[PDB]
Amino acid sequence: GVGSSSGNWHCDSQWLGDRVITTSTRTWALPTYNNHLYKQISNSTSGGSSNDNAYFGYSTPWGYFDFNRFHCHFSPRDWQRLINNNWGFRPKRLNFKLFN
Amino acid sequence: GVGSSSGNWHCDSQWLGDRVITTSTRTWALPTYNNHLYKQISNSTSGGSSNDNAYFGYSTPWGYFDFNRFHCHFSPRDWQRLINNNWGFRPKRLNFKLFN
Amino acid sequence: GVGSSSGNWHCDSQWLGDRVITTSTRTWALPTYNNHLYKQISNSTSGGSSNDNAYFGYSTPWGYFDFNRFHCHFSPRDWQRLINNNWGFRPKRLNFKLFNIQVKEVTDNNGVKTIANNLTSTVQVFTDSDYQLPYVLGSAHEGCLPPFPADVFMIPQYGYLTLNDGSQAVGRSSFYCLEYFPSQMLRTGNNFQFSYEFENVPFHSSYAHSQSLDRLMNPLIDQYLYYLSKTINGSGQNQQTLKFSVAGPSNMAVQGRNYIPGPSYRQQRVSTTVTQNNNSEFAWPGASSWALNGRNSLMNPGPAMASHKEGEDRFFPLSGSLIFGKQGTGRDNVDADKVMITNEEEIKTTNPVATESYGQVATNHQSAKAQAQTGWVQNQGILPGMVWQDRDVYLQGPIWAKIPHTDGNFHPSPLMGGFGMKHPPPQILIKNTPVPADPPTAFNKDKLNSFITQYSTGQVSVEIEWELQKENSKRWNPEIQYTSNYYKSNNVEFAVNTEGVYSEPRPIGTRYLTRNL
Repeated sequence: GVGSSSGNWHCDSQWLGDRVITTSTRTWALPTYNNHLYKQISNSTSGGSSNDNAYFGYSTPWGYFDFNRFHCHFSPRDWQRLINNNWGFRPKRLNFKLFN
Repeated sequence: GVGSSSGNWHCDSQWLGDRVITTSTRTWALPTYNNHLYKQISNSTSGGSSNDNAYFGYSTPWGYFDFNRFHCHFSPRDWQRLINNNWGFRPKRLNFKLFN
Repeated sequence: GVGSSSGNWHCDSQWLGDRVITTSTRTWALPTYNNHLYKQISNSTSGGSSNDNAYFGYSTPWGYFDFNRFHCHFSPRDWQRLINNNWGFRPKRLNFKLFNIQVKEVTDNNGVKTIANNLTSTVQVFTDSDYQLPYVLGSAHEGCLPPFPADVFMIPQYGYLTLNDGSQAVGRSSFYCLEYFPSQMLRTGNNFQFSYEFENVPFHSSYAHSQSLDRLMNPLIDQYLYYLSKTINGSGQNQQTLKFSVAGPSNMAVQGRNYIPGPSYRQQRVSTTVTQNNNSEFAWPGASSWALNGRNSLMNPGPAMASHKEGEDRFFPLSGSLIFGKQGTGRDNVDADKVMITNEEEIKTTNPVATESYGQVATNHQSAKAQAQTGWVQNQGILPGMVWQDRDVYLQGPIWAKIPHTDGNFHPSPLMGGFGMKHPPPQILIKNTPVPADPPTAFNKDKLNSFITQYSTGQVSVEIEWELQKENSKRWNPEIQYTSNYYKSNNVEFAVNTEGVYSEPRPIGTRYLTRNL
């Protein structure tokens, strides 16, 4: 419905023995890209360059979600906990939500 | 028996969730004190002093075991673990052995 | 009890189909090390040195048990059986026993030494089963069980190194107290034992190849591939052409192949005929080395490479092979007849020669002007499609090594030979418990400095079960076998002399049987 929220703000960390679960929530804005068009791009369209910098490709009207950085998930204090107390870590599970 | 050991050397620390168990083993030597006698002692026997330093008491032929210091139980690294990761601690249980 | 033995003498070998079980018992003596103290050591305490030799570490009052050599378990005859009849072997199980402990006290008057029993003293023993201590086994050190079962041996002292900056330490350096481990305490009458299962490791290759990597083709049939054979029609100007020929039995060097020899790291060549060597000092300056944090280390023995070409057995790589000492050989500047130089000639069929370039590569573009130019490859890393053999093991050599705990490694077979394991047989540490002399009759807070002089002796047993890999060759002609020579001599090889000294006259490898590629 229009007048009902689709989700809550979830942002904390839980340290559970040999596991740690991080949760992050952020506010995003998405514009219209490319005037809804697909465009061919190249160093020709960028103005030319040397051979080492030539390319050919496409830009799309879509955007994308990226969280491939550690500070997207760990606060500085949580990072301190992790690195001061552990020989190792690795990711196991992921859950992703898009709402409101 | 004469040819059988009465105990083993136990010295480590176990960190178990919200508990830590420290174990310490040391080698001790005990002499004969006072030539097996009880003696009355005082500042008179010590050579005299001011009023603020006067005393009267007894020395015994016995010795005693003391472990009332934190480094008797915690290695420096264990102390670092404790103080860098906890808001509090307190002692709960004690076990004491004398052997060999 | 005092009057009852804690174990028996077990020393033999059982050959049971595809298994062999070795058992060894020896008599050991353990002194008090360091006056019961931990001491910081460095090249400063050793007297200084160059930058390449600086270190920082600690010596401990503990000793340790090492049996990481093949002659600790195999008699020469058993080794002959193994290597003459098997393509492979590997260790599976281990059992360790320590028993018949005797602790003695020594009193030295003005002119007499008296040794007596101390029935109430203890020895402490423990295994580093969690691999929490620096692993000093796997550095080819002295102090293992002696090859001859009748020899009484002295237990070596434990020490370790940590991070150093010159002779100084950094904040990252670790100090380990071995009393901070739980250990078993033994009076005369107690014994100690434990069992261990080896990791799954590949069989060692106790065979040589009867084929060469460049000779794997049918010598009667052509290939269906062509090779460029001529680029000029003949003498004169403007004679350029392209001619192609079938690669066949007449030109085996240009045939297409699926697999290539393994990697290389070139060594300097030294002749045992000294007059053929250059009249200069090149032991250090001419040696191959690698650098780490500004320190140079010898590349020794380095990657497994063939020692020499055919008919050039007088040449050896400068630091590319294991050199053992003969019985009674000193430690400083001994002659070549006093040492035993091994040679890995059996792997010349897959591995490049240690003292040669790997090959040639193009280094330009030829055109109509520049001619075709090639360059020598002195060190070649791993390439896809490369095959190689590892270094052989010896009756006098090491058995296993601990793979360093790192993010990455490649083919972690130890470079001095043997089996590389992440969880090798654990270190076994032993120490005489200190017994103070008479303390003063007034309290003093300082640690006691006066101790009764003590040492200990006992028996140690190690039993290893090994799995064998038998040969089922279809070769018609007889194989090469390790054998004794009938010709008469003053002594018997692998025996004692008139003075009672046992010696091993030569190194014995494992590669006598043959296999195809």
